[PDB]
Amino acid sequence: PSREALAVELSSQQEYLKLKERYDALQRTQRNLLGEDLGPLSTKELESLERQLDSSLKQIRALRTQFMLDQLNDLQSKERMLTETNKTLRLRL
Amino acid sequence: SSQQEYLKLKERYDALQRTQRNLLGEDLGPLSTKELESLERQLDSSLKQIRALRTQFMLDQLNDLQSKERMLTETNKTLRLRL
Amino acid sequence: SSQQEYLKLKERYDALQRTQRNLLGEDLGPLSTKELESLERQLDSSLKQIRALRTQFMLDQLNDLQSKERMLTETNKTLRLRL
Amino acid sequence: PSREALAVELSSQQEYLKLKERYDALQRTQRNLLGEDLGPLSTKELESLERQLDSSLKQIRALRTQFMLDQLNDLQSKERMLTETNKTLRLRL
Repeated sequence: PSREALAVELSSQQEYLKLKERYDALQRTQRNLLGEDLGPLSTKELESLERQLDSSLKQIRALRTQFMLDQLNDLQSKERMLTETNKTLRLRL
Repeated sequence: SSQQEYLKLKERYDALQRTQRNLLGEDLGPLSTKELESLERQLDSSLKQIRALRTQFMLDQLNDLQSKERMLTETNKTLRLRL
Repeated sequence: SSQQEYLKLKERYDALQRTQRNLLGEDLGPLSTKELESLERQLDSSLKQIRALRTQFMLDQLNDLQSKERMLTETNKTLRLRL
Repeated sequence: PSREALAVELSSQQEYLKLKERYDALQRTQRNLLGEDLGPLSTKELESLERQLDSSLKQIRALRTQFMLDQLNDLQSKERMLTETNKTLRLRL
């Protein structure tokens, strides 16, 4: 190979080890949410995680409920438009 | 294949950051009912494991202190009866 | 044995009213950790049944409206192509 | 039997049917908490029950946690008293 070619290849290995460290740290935080590898956490950290996860669970349930209600309102609107569109049977006369 | 190996990792990092924002209750709009329901099941399972750990930690501490109490009481009784 | 049959029922009513106050979060002081934990398991099970019912009710309503939409769209297409 | 004896016996049957109705109504409310026989309930009643039960579940978890913490503080206090009581080995000298 070449010297300048080694420096460019090893430079990529440097930014990969910067990204792998960022990925590993993200995967650590992700194991905690999901309730895994909880041992290293202090009872204060463990309490903070619980409050975060439950606030998050309350948000998502409220969102799934609102999303279902919005879908129901959208279908009733479509029904009213399809019925009043059907009533144009008045053309077929 | 060192250059493309970074893109593969960046794609994995980006996707993990997306899933991470979802748990935590952020960037929820693009998600379907099915997806939000799956998040709810995981968070509920996640909360039961945290709570089971907090409970077990308290029970372990309580068993340790009761054991110390049982050892101290029986030692004091010998001190007392031997006067 | 009609007079004592009332006391047996009153005792059953009193005990049920006690359990009823516990769920609802009232008169909790006399209760042990075991007892409070049992209440938590029942309330958590109770909430999942209510939520499963609210979800099923919404899904049934949504399936009914989508079915009406499918019937209306196919009827309008025949109206349109027959002009 | 006797007429006055019938009136007293049937009077007890009257107050029993007043108590049975009170018991049945309590058992109905109790089946709803416990998540059973939910069908007759309107979506508004069903939502109110959910809010009641979850507020109740949040109270009881906070209470079980505080009760465990109070037990831990009580045992540490007992330990300090039993240790300082043990140190009176100073008598056995």
